[PDB]
Amino acid sequence: LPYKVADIGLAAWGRKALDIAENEMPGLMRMREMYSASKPLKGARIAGCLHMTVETAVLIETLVALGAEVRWSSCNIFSTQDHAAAAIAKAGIPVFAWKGETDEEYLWCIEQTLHFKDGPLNMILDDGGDLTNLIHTKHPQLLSGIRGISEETTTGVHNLYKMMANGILKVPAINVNDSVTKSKFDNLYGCRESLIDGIKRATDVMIAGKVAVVAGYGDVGKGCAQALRGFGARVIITEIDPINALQAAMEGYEVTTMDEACKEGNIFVTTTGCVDIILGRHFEQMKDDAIVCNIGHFDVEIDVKWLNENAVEKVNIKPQVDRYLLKNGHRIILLAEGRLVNLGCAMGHPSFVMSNSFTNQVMAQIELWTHPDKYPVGVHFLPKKLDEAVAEAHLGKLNVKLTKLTEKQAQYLGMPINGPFKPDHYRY
Amino acid sequence: LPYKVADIGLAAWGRKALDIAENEMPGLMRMREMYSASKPLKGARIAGCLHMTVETAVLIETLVALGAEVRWSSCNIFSTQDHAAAAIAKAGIPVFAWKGETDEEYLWCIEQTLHFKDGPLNMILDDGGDLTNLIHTKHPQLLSGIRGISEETTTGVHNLYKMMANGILKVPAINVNDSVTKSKFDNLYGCRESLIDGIKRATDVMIAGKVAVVAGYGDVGKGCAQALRGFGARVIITEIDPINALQAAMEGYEVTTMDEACKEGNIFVTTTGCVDIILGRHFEQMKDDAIVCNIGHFDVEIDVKWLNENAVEKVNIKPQVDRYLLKNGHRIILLAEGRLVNLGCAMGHPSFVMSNSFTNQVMAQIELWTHPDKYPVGVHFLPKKLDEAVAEAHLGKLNVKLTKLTEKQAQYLGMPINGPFKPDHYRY
Amino acid sequence: LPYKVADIGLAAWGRKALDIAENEMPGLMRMREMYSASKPLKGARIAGCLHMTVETAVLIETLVALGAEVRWSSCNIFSTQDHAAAAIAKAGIPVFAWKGETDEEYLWCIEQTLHFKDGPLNMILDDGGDLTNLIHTKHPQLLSGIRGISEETTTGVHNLYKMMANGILKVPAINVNDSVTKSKFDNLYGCRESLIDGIKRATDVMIAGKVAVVAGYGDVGKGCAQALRGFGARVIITEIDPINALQAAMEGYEVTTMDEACKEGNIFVTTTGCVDIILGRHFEQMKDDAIVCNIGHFDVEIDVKWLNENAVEKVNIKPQVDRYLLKNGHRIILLAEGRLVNLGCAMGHPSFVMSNSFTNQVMAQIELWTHPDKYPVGVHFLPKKLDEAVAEAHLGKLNVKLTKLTEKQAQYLGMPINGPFKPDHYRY
Amino acid sequence: LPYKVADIGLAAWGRKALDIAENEMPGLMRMREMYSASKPLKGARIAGCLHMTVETAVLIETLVALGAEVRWSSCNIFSTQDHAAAAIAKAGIPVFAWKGETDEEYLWCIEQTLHFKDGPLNMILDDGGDLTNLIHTKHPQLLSGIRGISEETTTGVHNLYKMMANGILKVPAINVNDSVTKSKFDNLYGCRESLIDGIKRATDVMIAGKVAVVAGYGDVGKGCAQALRGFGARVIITEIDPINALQAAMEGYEVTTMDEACKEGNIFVTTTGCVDIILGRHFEQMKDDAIVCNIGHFDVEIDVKWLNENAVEKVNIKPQVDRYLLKNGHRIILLAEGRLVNLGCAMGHPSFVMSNSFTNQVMAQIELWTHPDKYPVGVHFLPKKLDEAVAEAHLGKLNVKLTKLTEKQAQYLGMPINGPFKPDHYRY
Ligand SMILES: NC(=O)c1ccc[n+]([C@@H]2O[C@H](COP(=O)([O-])OP(=O)(O)OC[C@H]3O[C@@H](n4cnc5c(N)ncnc54)[C@H](O)[C@@H]3O)[C@@H](O)[C@H]2O)c1
Ligand SMILES: NC(=O)c1ccc[n+]([C@@H]2O[C@H](COP(=O)([O-])OP(=O)(O)OC[C@H]3O[C@@H](n4cnc5c(N)ncnc54)[C@H](O)[C@@H]3O)[C@@H](O)[C@H]2O)c1
Ligand SMILES: NC(=O)c1ccc[n+]([C@@H]2O[C@H](COP(=O)([O-])OP(=O)(O)OC[C@H]3O[C@@H](n4cnc5c(N)ncnc54)[C@H](O)[C@@H]3O)[C@@H](O)[C@H]2O)c1
Ligand SMILES: NC(=O)c1ccc[n+]([C@@H]2O[C@H](COP(=O)([O-])OP(=O)(O)OC[C@H]3O[C@@H](n4cnc5c(N)ncnc54)[C@H](O)[C@@H]3O)[C@@H](O)[C@H]2O)c1
Repeated sequence: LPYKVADIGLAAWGRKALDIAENEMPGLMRMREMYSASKPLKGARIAGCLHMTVETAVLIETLVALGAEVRWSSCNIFSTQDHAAAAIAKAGIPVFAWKGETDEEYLWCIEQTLHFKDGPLNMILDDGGDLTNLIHTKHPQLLSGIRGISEETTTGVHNLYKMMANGILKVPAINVNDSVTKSKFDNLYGCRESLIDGIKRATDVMIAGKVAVVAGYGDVGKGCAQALRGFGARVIITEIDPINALQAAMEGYEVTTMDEACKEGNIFVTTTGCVDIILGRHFEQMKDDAIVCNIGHFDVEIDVKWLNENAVEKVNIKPQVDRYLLKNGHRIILLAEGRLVNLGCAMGHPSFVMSNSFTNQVMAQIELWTHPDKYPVGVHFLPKKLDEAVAEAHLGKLNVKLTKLTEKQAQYLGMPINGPFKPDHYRY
Repeated sequence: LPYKVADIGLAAWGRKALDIAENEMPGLMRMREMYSASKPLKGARIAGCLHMTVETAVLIETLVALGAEVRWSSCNIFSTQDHAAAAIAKAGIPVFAWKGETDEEYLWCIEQTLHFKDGPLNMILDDGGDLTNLIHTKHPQLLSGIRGISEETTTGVHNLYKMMANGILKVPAINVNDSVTKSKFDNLYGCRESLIDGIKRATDVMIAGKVAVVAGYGDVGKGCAQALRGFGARVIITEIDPINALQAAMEGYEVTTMDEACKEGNIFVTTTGCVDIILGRHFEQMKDDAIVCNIGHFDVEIDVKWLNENAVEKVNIKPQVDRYLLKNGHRIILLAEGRLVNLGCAMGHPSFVMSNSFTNQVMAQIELWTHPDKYPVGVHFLPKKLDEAVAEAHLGKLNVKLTKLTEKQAQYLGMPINGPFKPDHYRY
Repeated sequence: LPYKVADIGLAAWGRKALDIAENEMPGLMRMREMYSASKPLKGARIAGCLHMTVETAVLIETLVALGAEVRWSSCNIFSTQDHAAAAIAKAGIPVFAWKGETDEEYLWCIEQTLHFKDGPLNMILDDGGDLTNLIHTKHPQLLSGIRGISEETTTGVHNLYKMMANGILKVPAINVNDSVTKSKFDNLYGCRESLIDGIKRATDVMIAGKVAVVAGYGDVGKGCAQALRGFGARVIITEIDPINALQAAMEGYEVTTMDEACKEGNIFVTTTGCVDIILGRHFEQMKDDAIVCNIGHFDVEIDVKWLNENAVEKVNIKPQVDRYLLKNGHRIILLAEGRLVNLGCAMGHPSFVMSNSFTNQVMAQIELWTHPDKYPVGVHFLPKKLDEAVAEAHLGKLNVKLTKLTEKQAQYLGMPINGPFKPDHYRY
Repeated sequence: LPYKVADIGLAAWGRKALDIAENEMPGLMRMREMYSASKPLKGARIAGCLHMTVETAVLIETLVALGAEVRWSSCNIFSTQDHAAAAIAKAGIPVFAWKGETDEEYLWCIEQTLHFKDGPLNMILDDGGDLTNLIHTKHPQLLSGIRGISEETTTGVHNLYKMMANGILKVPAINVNDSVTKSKFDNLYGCRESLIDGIKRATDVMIAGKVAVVAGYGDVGKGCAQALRGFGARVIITEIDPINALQAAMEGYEVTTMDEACKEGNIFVTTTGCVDIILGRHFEQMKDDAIVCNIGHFDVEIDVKWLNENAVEKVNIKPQVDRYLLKNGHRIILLAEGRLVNLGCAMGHPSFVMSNSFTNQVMAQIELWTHPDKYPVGVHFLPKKLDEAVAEAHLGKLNVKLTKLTEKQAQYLGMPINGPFKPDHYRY
């Protein structure tokens, strides 16, 4: 097929969005001005499996502008924004995705990107193992023609590692997930901004003066706490890792166990990425009308089945907002049914944060492709100098003035004027 | 007529809204558990003129629950939430209000609240001066029958002082507007919570890393500055008063003139309450896609007409979000048409802030009513013990444990154990 | 006598300090550039009772530089810095003060400033009742020749008020203590900077990760909390006033009672200005080696007698640092023996803050003297425009750019381009 | 000789110091209560070369309490606190150290720690490389007798890598310098606490309202910026690395070049660790009385010679505080002669930060010693479970309640309940 969007008529609407986003995504735009001549991806036939949204569309066109031939599929049945896919389809790009697909239409869409006008894909841009998987299990003949892979998710990267272990990984991968520019944004900065958006949009609740308990103090936890803290709330953190617990303490946050914190919190945010964070025994302790939500792993953190199964009432107050009544007579306001509150009750992360994650994708794609034999099969990390590069693509928009190391300082520090500035073990 | 609501069908739904807001309006709830049995307002016939909302309905039932007789109407033609009005009328309270009234129906609505079964109104609860102006200008027969006035707005209060200056004021008034609990929650705390919600709902923009220029550093300016700062923006302040300016400087904020700041910021917030804050000469200097919103005085602060008259294009991006292309090639994203961004792009202030302003009002009603021979015709401030009292009604929900001064300490401090704890010139 | 310093030889050492301070005290220096021509105090014969320190010395010379004839005495037997008094004495100014005087030498010193070469004092600049008192009870003949008084302490002002009440106040006063520029600095900004200085210098203790309980949340408590909070500690506040308790809560601080907080705090700071804040019953609860100190009222806040009388051991670890051993086997580190920790274990407030407090003194002196009959007997507040003036004397050093109201905005706001910008009830 | 301390008379006083520091060094205290009975270091003959301080003494007694045989010396000629040295010697531990040693006595002091009654050293605990270099260059006979090396400095560690690169390293080493708990407390947290202390002790200057320019934004830069920020200064960052620079921008800090910042700041802090940060061309642009200090690399960051060779005057205001008059009329206040302000003008890092660096050392010692056939000749990192372990030894004093992962969650997360909790590439 030429492509498949829900309403190509929505294409004019999307472009308008794409163009506003471009301003907030200076990364992908610098890639365009830096390479839309050298056309570095000239030759690449990139199959991409990634949520078809405005930001992703801006990514796609950056790939296309750098000389890449591209076919796209959304890695989530609902994540795709139709006016954005409409614009791409209209742009003459083979996009197969609409909001509200079936598992059937989903697998179909992905398969629809494997074959180009002059041969099958020779590159992969994945979010969530799916694309690398489908080809690995149901189309292994293609593997040899694929020069590389770029993966930007925890899941996908664990898989590339598992697959590697089992010797299934046939094509070299580049883990963009752990880039400091991708992680700090996708995790810390994104959640810091979008968390309170979900809460306010869903409840319009005053945050100042409330006690907010945050399970987990990893990047997402650090951002969620900082955010709440700046609003006027008393953040209590819970942790299993002594190093992360120490960091919380050093910053002035109380750190206890949920078994205790549940009796004190007014808002509860989970960040763990692990099961059984908030249980029935916790709900029974909570104050009347506590707001409970999650921004870590899709629904495995809060025990919603208990709420559904033990509450005396449940009344949907609005989309993504339920308020249960317990036998103790206390209500509990649950957000997005335990799913992600920022994507579920708000719009998820700002374009600027996507600019960092997606610019990481472009950086991987250009490197793998332009580097035929330097990367062995297996999941490798994005070379730091490239990581430094995506950071540098955003200064400017931020009106930051990087100072240049002089030849004398360079030699003194024993580092190139623009080569990597920190060793591979440097935690920033 | 017994009432006049756009639709009494939303009543059952209005109640739903009310029973949820009550939880965030502990001020109104303590007033009840504290005076509903005793009925201090027993005998008062209160005419109220104040935006008919969920939060205001909670207030009304509090006044009613204290032995008051009440007739109500809005103080703005649109402000009135119909399901809230419907439930008030459904409860048997005479409310003459609906969203979208014609200027003609508004006056009529006020007229209805002036007479009760047992007689005319003997108490005014105003927000704006409308009721008090109407009663004076068009109903002076009633003046000698009204025991007291209760006002909570700057416009309304200025009006009172002006009438009194002209010797036209004939009934004592209490200015609840300048109570620390009214002012702090309405100006400082309210806008701190909501400013960013407006900007995000309208633009979904990343705040961190942006230079935000806030004009003014009064209560609104302080809250707006603090908010943006907690998000990661580099706030720059502008001011005319050396003291407020010094306060900003002492907190780490740069303080300049708009004439210089315009060349730098990405987000502009007005908090002044004065005219001609952002003129075209400034717009011509702004960076591409600067966001310019106002949260101070409705429309006077930004030169919107200039935008309208000098932009090459103008496109509505979504309700309350407009984007102008200027002759220099830059785009100016203007929010709420230069009107209050919190009210125009968000949902205004949280119930909790309302709980402070309204408890201040219940307080004023109770006191004026209960001390007929206490207040000379004039516009007085709320006794500090009452201001502290409204503050205390909220401790508790805040999980605050207030300590009680012993008799020795009270004696050492020379203040009553419960009596006011600060002199009238105490700025908190 | 010509004067009386401990060691005039120390006079060269002083001038060196005076000159460095001048830089951080832009206020008194702008007074000099604005008035060392008009010589507004020409004629005044100012007797001054203020701690003879370097800052005060910079003050004195400003007075002298503005045409004033001056005689000085220190309002505290130990507060006087000899190299500073030495420079003044050397400069040809009658200063009678040395660190470590007797109550006898103290009263003597004060009397030594009542008479000038050409008659007795005609002005008074006091800090702590003393000067106004001595003349009022032991030299009432002088009262008539005294044109005005400037008082800048809570004590002194309560007294001016009490005296006024009793009809004893013969000469008009101006309370500089409550100026927003004097108060915010003397209380908020000063203590915020100096508190941790005392604790660190005395203990060299890590602040981050500790629970710090602050009694009181007025200006001093706000500053102390903010200070600790920025170092990484978890500040718990205790209050008797509901309004101040609300402010703490709204800022994210837990607010309890000392009865509870004593069991949790690692550092304790009292800000109250009231007796019995920390008692024996609290020490018995405290964690091992808690650091307890005070920065409010001299010694009445912490129960030191209990510590002395119940501890099993006490060992002075260094000047202003005692460590008690309780019967429970827990130690308690006490600072400056319950006296002010910033003055006692550090250097008190920075010059820039004294600049604000003292410039208020110069302001009052110039106003009273220059305004022969506009001030009736009684303690008056420093007119706002003068308060705005001292604020503006410091912008510039701070490199702040005040923006000027245009004639159009001025009229719109109904205020002068430079006249007072806020009403008398404005709490900043 | 059994030891060699400048004076063993301070012993009883040293102990006093030690018994106080112990409370703030829970890491060392837990190792004892955890391993003193079991004596894991039983048999080890540890030669240690580390600044002989109170904090270091606590460490020594810990290694001792764990069954280790120890001989010690400093790793700097001045660093060694004599009363601390005296107490260790007084307890029967062979310490060869005193403050103010000649370069010649230093080498000798080291030599002493090389031989024990039962034989030569079989373990190295080094701070700087000296011991390890001396053993290699001057005592290779001993090499095959030493089981392992423990190093905690950048210099020392770079040395290990270099020797290992030249194939000279003959004994395995563990780099405790790059453990998160060592780095975070030494670079980030330590400096955060002490930087401002240095500036205050040296200048007693008001920080709020000043523009502070921090050169660099690594761990030291981060803590220094955060510190100054909490005081009310407007921090401006300078950086060569795009990522760190983005990090600063994402927090609100302006990022420019020193070439521009010099014209604006009032306080200047270097954190770079690189040469030529503040040159004469910058000095000539600074405002009057700017403060310029260094907290990074000893003396290389600021061009002091320039000051010395181009200032018209130069005056020592107090130890470690010098002030230069430049030909342009401005004065430059330089602290610690361009050396580490925290150590030169304050008391260095708090015991608690040292408690982290040293528990890291006890850890490495215990591990290498207890795993003879585990480490290949080379410089390794501290196993993450040990790093998490030193972190946990401090939770507790911090009033932190670490939660334990259930077997289910453990299995869901795919990590041991106690085992490491993050991959090696995890940047906290
Ligand atoms: N937009 C979004 O909503 C969004 C964005 C990015 C990442 N995430 C997801 O959020 C989750 C956390 O990501 P992160 O990057 O912050 O992870 P991380 O590994 O940095 O942090 C996880 C933290 O949770 C802690 N934790 C684990 N089990 C715990 C337990 N049972 N109780 C308390 N604390 C516990 C861990 O110790 C760890 O410190 C992941 O699921 C990530 O995939 C969501
Ligand atoms: N919900 C809302 O959106 C909401 C809520 C409360 C108040 N307000 C309105 O917001 C505005 C500000 O109120 P406030 O309580 O903060 O007032 P305020 O008087 O406390 O603060 C106004 C400040 O703006 C400064 N200012 C005046 N003219 C200026 C100029 N021309 N340039 C720069 N700075 C200037 C003044 O010095 C003053 O400090 C008012 O109109 C107020 O009524 C809006
Ligand atoms: N350099 C210094 O150390 C310095 C400087 C300025 C002022 N002060 C002094 O410190 C004290 C505080 O002054 P301020 O300006 O902050 O005062 P304030 O009047 O603004 O605040 C005092 C606070 O203490 C609270 N309080 C009273 N009794 C209390 C109690 N028993 N328990 C808990 N809270 C209690 C009060 O409610 C009040 O909020 C005063 O004695 C002042 O004279 C010290
Ligand atoms: N007690 C103390 O005073 C103490 C304690 C620990 C570390 N340090 C020292 O402080 C220094 C910094 O250590 P760190 O841990 O922060 O290191 P780091 O590498 O983490 O930080 C250094 C940063 O400075 C930046 N930088 C380098 N050259 C620059 C230049 N020319 N101009 C501007 N920015 C530049 C780099 O990009 C880097 O981000 C080191 O010398 C370290 O050894 C001092």
